[PDB]
Amino acid sequence: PLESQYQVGPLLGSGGFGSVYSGIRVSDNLPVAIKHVEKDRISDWGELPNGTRVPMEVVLLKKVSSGFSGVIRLLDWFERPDSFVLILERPEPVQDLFDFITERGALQEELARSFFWQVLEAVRHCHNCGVLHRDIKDENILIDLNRGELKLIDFGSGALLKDTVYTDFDGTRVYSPPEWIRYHRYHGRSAAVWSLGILLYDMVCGDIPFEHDEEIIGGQVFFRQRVSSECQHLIRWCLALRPSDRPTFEEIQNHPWMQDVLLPQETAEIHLH
Repeated sequence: PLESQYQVGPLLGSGGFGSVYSGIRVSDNLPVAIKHVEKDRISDWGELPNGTRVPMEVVLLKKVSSGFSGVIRLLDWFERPDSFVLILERPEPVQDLFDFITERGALQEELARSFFWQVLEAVRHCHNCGVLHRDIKDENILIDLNRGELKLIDFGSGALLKDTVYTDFDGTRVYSPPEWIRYHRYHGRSAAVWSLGILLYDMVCGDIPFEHDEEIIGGQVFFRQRVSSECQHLIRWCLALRPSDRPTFEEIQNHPWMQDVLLPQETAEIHLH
């Protein structure tokens, strides 16, 4: 019985993803987020062990929601006549990374390193679970301000991970790679690495590097802030024009800029508390 298990609080936001409300699980007072998705707005459908027909978003969340990780966990879901309702983890207190960068500007490299490392671990977890997020960006990352933990949200543009070409894309354009702009084709891993270079630039410069198609395919990155030579190197490597010139996750995590990461608790004590 959905409406009696959850006290519905205020609207947290709405858009392409649906409508998300703050909530409290009535039994144990667990903070949750209650996401409503209209059936007309779901193009991508899948099914579970049961062979019951659900939004792809529910398939992907279940695949990643087992064990602890830097992914928002799906706690429950419900079908209504015109909608699905998803019950998600809600960190408290929380700020999305987009708002955090708006308020604080360009992040110190030590904080960007801690955040970028956690996003890499979260994206490895997705890939290891057979899930491609396809919309990695500051707006889809929550900061747990007391634990210093990042959580990935919004799998509504995601797909099962495959080794063959993708010819569909409904993620954020300006985090989309040049091969999509030019050819309407991409491979999952190398396109994820592009979106990670956009995100790292966003953290160390305070905004995304490209606005127009011509900048995305142009192959020049201009630094608007003071950024270390090792950080510029990693970013320009992630943003290689040719997908096969981009680093693997292993090569990113072994990059000299990535060494000596803070633990989440240290990150919260030094930068967040």
